[PDB]
Amino acid sequence: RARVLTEAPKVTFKDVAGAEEAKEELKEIVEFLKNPSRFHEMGARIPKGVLLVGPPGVGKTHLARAVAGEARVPFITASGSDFVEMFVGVGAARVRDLFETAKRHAPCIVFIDEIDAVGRKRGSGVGGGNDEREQTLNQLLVEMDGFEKDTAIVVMAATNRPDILDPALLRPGRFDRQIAIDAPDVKGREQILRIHARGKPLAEDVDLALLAKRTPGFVGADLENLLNEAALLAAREGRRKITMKDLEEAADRVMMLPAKKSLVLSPRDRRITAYHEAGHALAAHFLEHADGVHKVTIVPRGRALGFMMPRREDMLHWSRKRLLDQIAVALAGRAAEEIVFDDVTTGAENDFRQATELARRMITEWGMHPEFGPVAYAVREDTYLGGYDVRQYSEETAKRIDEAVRRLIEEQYQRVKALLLEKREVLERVAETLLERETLTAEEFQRVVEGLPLEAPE
Amino acid sequence: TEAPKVTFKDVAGAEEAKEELKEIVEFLKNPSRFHEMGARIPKGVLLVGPPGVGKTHLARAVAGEARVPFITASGSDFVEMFVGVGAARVRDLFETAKRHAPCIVFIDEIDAVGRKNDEREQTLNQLLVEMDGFEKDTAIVVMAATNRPDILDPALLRPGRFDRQIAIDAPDVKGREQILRIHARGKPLAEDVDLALLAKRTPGFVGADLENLLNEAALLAAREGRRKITMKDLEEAADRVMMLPAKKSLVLSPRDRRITAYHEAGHALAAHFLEHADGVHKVTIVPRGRALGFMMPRREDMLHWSRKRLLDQIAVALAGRAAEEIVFDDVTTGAENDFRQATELARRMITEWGMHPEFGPVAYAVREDTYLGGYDVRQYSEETAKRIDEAVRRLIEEQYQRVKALLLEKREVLERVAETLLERETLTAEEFQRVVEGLPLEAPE
Amino acid sequence: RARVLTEAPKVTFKDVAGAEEAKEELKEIVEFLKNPSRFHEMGARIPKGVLLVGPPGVGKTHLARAVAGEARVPFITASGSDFVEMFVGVGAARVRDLFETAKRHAPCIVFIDEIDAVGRKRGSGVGGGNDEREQTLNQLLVEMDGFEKDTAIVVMAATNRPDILDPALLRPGRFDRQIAIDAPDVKGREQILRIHARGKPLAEDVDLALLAKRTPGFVGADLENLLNEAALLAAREGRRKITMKDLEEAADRVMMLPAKKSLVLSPRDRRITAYHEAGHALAAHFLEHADGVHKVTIVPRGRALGFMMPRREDMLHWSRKRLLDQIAVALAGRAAEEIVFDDVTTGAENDFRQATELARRMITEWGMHPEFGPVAYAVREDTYLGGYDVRQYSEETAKRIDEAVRRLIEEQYQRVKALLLEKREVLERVAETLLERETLTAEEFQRVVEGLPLEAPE
Amino acid sequence: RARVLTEAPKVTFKDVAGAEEAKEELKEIVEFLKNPSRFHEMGARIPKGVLLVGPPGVGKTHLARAVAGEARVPFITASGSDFVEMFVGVGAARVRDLFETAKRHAPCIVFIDEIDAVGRKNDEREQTLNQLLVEMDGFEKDTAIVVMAATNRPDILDPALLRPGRFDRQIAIDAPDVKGREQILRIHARGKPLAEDVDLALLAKRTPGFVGADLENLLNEAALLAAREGRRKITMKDLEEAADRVMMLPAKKSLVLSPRDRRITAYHEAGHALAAHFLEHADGVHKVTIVPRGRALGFMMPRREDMLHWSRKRLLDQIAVALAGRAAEEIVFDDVTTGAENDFRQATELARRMITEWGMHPEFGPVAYAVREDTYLGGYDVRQYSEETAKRIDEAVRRLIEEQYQRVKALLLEKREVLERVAETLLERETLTAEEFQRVVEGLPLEAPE
Ligand SMILES: Nc1ncnc2c1ncn2[C@@H]1O[C@H](COP(=O)(O)OP(=O)(O)O)[C@@H](O)[C@H]1O
Ligand SMILES: Nc1ncnc2c1ncn2[C@@H]1O[C@H](COP(=O)(O)OP(=O)(O)O)[C@@H](O)[C@H]1O
Ligand SMILES: Nc1ncnc2c1ncn2[C@@H]1O[C@H](COP(=O)(O)OP(=O)(O)O)[C@@H](O)[C@H]1O
Ligand SMILES: Nc1ncnc2c1ncn2[C@@H]1O[C@H](COP(=O)(O)OP(=O)(O)O)[C@@H](O)[C@H]1O
Repeated sequence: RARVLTEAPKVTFKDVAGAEEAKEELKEIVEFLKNPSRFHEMGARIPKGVLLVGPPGVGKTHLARAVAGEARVPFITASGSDFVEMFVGVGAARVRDLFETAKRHAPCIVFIDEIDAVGRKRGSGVGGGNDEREQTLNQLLVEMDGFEKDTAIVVMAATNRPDILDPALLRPGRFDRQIAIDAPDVKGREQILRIHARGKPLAEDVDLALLAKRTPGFVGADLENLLNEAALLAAREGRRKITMKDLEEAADRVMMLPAKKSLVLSPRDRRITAYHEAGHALAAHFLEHADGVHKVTIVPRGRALGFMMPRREDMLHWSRKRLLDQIAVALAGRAAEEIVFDDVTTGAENDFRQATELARRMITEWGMHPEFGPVAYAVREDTYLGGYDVRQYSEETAKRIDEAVRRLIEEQYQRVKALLLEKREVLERVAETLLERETLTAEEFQRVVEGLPLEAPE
Repeated sequence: TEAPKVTFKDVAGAEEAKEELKEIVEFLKNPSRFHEMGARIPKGVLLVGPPGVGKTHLARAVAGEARVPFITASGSDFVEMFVGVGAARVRDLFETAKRHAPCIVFIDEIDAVGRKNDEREQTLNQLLVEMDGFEKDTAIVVMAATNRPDILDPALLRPGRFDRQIAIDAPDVKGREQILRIHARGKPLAEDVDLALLAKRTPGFVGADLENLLNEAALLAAREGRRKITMKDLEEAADRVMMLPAKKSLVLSPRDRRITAYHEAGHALAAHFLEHADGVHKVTIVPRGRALGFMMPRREDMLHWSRKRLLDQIAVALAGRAAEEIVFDDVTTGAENDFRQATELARRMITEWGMHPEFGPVAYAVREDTYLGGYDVRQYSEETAKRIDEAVRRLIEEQYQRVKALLLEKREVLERVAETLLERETLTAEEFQRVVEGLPLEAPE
Repeated sequence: RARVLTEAPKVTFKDVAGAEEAKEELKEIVEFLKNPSRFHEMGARIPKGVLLVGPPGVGKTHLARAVAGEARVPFITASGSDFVEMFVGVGAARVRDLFETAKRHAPCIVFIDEIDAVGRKRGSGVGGGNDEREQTLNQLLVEMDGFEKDTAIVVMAATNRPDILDPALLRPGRFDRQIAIDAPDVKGREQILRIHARGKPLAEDVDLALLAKRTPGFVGADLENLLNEAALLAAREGRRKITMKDLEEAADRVMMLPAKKSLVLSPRDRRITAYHEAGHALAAHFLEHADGVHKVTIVPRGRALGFMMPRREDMLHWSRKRLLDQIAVALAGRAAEEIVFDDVTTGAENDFRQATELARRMITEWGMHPEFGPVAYAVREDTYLGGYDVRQYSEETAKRIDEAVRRLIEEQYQRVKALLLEKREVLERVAETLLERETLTAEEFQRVVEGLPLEAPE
Repeated sequence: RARVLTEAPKVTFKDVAGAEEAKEELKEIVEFLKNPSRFHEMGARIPKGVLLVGPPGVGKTHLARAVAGEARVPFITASGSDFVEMFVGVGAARVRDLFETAKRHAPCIVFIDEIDAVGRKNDEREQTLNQLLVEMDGFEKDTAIVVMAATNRPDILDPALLRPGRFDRQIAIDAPDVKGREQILRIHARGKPLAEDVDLALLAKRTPGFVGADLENLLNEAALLAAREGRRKITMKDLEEAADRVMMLPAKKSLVLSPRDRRITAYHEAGHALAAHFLEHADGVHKVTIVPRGRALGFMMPRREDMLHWSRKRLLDQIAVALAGRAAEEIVFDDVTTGAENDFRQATELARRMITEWGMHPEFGPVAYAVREDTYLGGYDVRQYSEETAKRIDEAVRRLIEEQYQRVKALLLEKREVLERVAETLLERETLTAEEFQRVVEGLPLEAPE
């Protein structure tokens, strides 16, 4: 059993705001539900599964539903959690019979939420994390490969950390689709703030616009529970209409609730994350011999891994030189704040990991000619049921690797300190602009860097 | 049932497999010349290669040089139906084939058939027992073809069942010519290229993904109003059916390729020298194909070699880096295997074989073997493991400096082999032999 | 489900060539299928299972079938591989229902091939090699112990490495039979070359004899695909009859196909193996104080373990002295080539392992009074479901054990160098003879050693 | 409902050779089988379910039968093999009916052979097992009934079948022996004549490991070796050949030892005997054997279920009582040693224990570097110290054991003349019995005994 939406769902792409970089890219999954009789017999093939990735409450389930109602298709939902909570066995059963439930509705959309809770295996938690994930997952993995021609289905997956998933789900036949959603956009914020002000009236003066800029960082489900709260301000005393001075307080109420010990995205938390994101920007960008790419924004959650992972599962000769600057742009994030900032450091880590991983690879798995040779002290596997890293050198050669990666990262970090330092004027320039406007497209960047404005025709 | 067109004169390149196939051809031609004349023939040939290489086209193409009922069954349909009925499609289809002796019985999407609750099993067990029902006084060659035999039911590979395959290596320039020139009959061409410089301006391109290019080239001309395709109509036939596969099928840069081409020469040369030297020969560059091949003899590697060779054999591996280290703009690039396979020798050679370092006759490791699995259990004190480790840097460094030398001291044959390779996207044994031996090769065969 | 041979199999002991050291020793298994009504009620018992051991395509399945048709019994076949390929569970099911399939045919022969794929457990591959082997095997192990009196069955097993099997299969009640097959014999080669020349004629002059000697090393399935290929030489052009000049080429075609990068048993590969096999021979054989046994041949695959394993699973007080020469005859193999040969070494290992295993035993498990005392640094178990070695000393005592077995084997190897060296004339003598005639019975040996001929009469 | 052996069932305890140990223990069933009226009212209780421990063909069934012959009673029989070969419920029925049968024949003995086929641990063996159980669980106070059984491997016998009230007693029957080989051949002497120099004296010896059954079989065949040649009189050269013919057929599946092999174990098992025997400042026990198969089982029973709270001092003799094993041989034997591992292993686990787990005050002292994983099914000890402390422990154990081993080398050497006497007598008579040993030690011959 699961959550069935029969008769006909509401919620469609008209009830979904912004999400362009997703909507149009999903329109082909939709038309398969509409007419699978013009896909099976033509010659092409359809995903059968699509994982969309993003923060908590970005529009994910929202778009998942939206695809069902648009394609006028039954909506099947089940949060991953429910499949592992049980003993060793019933994990497998619940999946098969969810898919003998979804099979009966041809077509339909199945939608597992936090599939996060079924994908991963390595050798870490030996005891009670092995056989319950070994089994349960390798059922969906087999039921999905059960979708041949004349069975129209779309298994949609939600997840807040995409990288923590077993490399077999993104592999052929199974979940072979990549759309993440950076939804808290400017114009998006408006549209979301508009769409969720249909019920309840407002005798306003701000036009929700001056609320968008006063809630720059903010997700839609964040947004909704902002307004819905704003109204209950009135219904708490019985007031006709709610002002925009009743709306600021509605953002000063949700600013201190996400957790248990109350926390926020303060004028110094943006101001940090900004210098930090300018660092990377201002790093990967050079002239004569430097190496990297470009497109700058604030608030992604996932995406900032791109400078390795979604590329090692896409094979090609990278380069010692390339990687080092890669490792440089890695530490840029830190560097930045080390410099500008209050000479204390914010725990903003992943970067270091990416750098460090990139650099034990440096030494061991690749042959990059340290003091360690072109010898192969490791063996990242990439198998059909298995396929993840383990490896043998020997305690000593381990210190040997350790010391080495300290040396490598330290020294490379110092690099990106200088270059940030040396370019210090531009940091303020970028970060400041960044703070102020959230997003710069890279040619826009190209300008702000060469001390020049570029205003929006707004 | 009637005469099925397309012979071996109408299938480009792929000569290797054509030669191996005359075995089915003569037998398909005169089975009476076999049964009584005490012999036996394959029965079940599978094809190994990507989608759109020569595959079905070739199994069909037997029947065209064989003159025979080329029966067909799409494997996808075998599983889409119902219980028993999917297995029925088989039981009936094979009764059908018996009456048409001699013949060929082709199965496409054999993947959909041969994997390892009920669906795929139904058709599988049926397909099996019917193959297990082919007699001496019975003539019948079953064909099939798939991209990934890695995921094919091993039972479907048993002797008596599918106990033979030929690989068809995908593109090649001389094979891209051939193939475009074969699809030249249809409509006119006045362009400077003669599909010569097209076959090149297209890099990795299977045959199918060329027919598709030419089919579209016409619809690029006639939609503009042209009974005559050009270059700027055929080149565009590429970049249009090149930026849609690119999202799921790989492409390489004029640096990427120019690497692999030096890189793979290093190797070739490496295994080639004179006096006090030990190796082999025949070279390629193929985007997807080179991922499968190193893995087959990464599992099923085995003869009882000699210490000396391992030491060339190790350096034939490291020549891969080497080359690039020499020729290339003093950078190196993620190309791991060569090391890994070179280290497992050494690591083996110390530890497991008796090769008389500082380690000598002892057995510091044993090999866990047989079919399904094969990886080696270790057994030494931590110290002896430092020992082994250092060891393996030594043995390999030494070797790598070796092949750096052998390349350097030939670094002019390198940037020739590489260069002709880079140019002609494959040397063939003797071809190489010639390129090495300071001699040009004109417009061949 | 499996491979059933109903109605009546063909292939019998008349269709099996040579294999004497097996045929007569199997004749008692056969007569049980013939008349189980004269075995259940008499007083004796029958194997219920027999594992025969040898190379790839030696006559194994060939003899397995041969036993069935001879005993006029249904033939059940299933290759081990099929039982592990599946998930955790269905491994067990497939065995039980194979044996509820074979139970229905009383009597009958079940024949698992490469049972190699169901027998072994230690603690090496922690992850995905444990519970699929724990279960699946301990089903056949239980179904076989299900064969009481009034259920006639013979579970025949094929395997190319016998030593890699769980010590429980060769244990009581289960597979309690030992016949390996060194089949590529001289007279055997003939008979096999004869038997497989029934179809297709030959206008010969060599009499297949001068082909036997021109294909000394060669197995029967090797042989068969030699002739079957020879004929298709003709059928490729349409030739009546095939010469023996069409037969040499038929061995020059199969000489370069066993693998992917083409390899052979060259005039120097025999010539190596020969000196190698003469080493062991010329080792274990002495006078005054030396220790060992005798019977010399070329091409066994398995057998050359005898100087320990099939004896530690048969309990008795061996001796420090005895073992050292045992360890000596061990390295004889290397030694040999070290000397005669091109002063390069062929990777022919097992010997070393045998030696090394014998000598960590030396130190640890037994009490042989090194610098390590009569202390017990090890505990080879021999249990009823488990039963395999592991043990505890401590890292240091470990380097301690290591250095020791280096000293021990090195020094013992040196010994066997000298003794070979010192007997150098005899090596050439034996090996040369060996090369030339494949097999010397040990009294024949006794002669060739004391510089005397002994030619063959028939 | 299987074999109902009614009437007076022949063969008493006068017709069962050797095995005196068990006969004595069995009079307990005999007197009760003889006069149960003398028990029920006279407030007592008796075993109920005796199982026999020994190989196939020792004295087993023969003895359970032999109770009925000295007990004078209905010796009912049921073959366990047949309990499982039948059908569903029907196999369990055979039990339910057979036990109703036994009740009417009070007093009696109810024997189960092939009890293995019954008591192991989907449906087959369970059927008969649960039935066999509840029927034993239905034997009352005013009810007299002694169930017999006998198997070779109690190791693989369902522990539920060993519960109190069910099968809560067993006697072992040790297989051959020389004085038991005499006894047995002399018992099978009545049949046909003998004029040979041996009087089954020097046969009982010329045959080494030979169960009783594998002797009757020798003598049965000896006659058919004579009369087939035409002889109403068997000889030595007709009885010796009764051996080597029914000796080279079992040899393919049953073990044998060499005039060196045995002469080892005999010194070897002296080494031990002496070892645990001294005077002043010394701590041990006594009673010796040599039996080919039997000595594999016995070291294992107290390798699992070892437990009293000993004293530090003894362990140290107790360790050297173990090492003396090597010792002896090291001394007497042609300066070679032989794979005879256990002694060390068991000597090391003490030491290893003694350091580490017990409090014995090395350099290691009252700390608990290790704990013992216990209870029934399992028992092996978890370790817990830094690598260093493990070198520590290792060295330690070389030290403690070396020292000891040098000890018992001494004790043996400085007695090395009692050795090659106890060994020698053992080697000769294949078992000393407590006092016998005591006497051999104490410079005194022993003539043609009892
Ligand atoms: N794009 C948006 N426009 C309107 N509502 C939104 C939007 N994004 C999120 N929501 C609100 O959030 C709720 C669910 O949030 P969602 O993003 O689907 O959770 P999650 O990201 O964990 O899957 C919806 O019911 C909807 O009201
Ligand atoms: N060797 C070739 N010469 C000419 N055309 C080819 C060749 N190989 C493939 N093709 C084209 O590709 C089409 C299908 O390719 P094929 O390999 O037979 O199918 P698939 O690989 O998908 O099983 C053929 O119809 C043919 O037009
Ligand atoms: N003794 C031989 N005589 C005749 N044919 C043989 C002989 N040995 C092997 N063969 C051939 O080999 C085939 C099977 O080889 P086999 O040895 O049974 O494989 P494996 O050793 O892996 O079990 C048979 O079909 C038979 O034709
Ligand atoms: N103590 C003995 N004295 C005389 N005969 C014996 C003795 N022990 C065993 N036997 C012979 O062995 C036969 C069966 O041996 P027994 O031990 O009772 O059966 P099992 O051991 O197989 O259960 C008896 O019939 C008897 O002839």
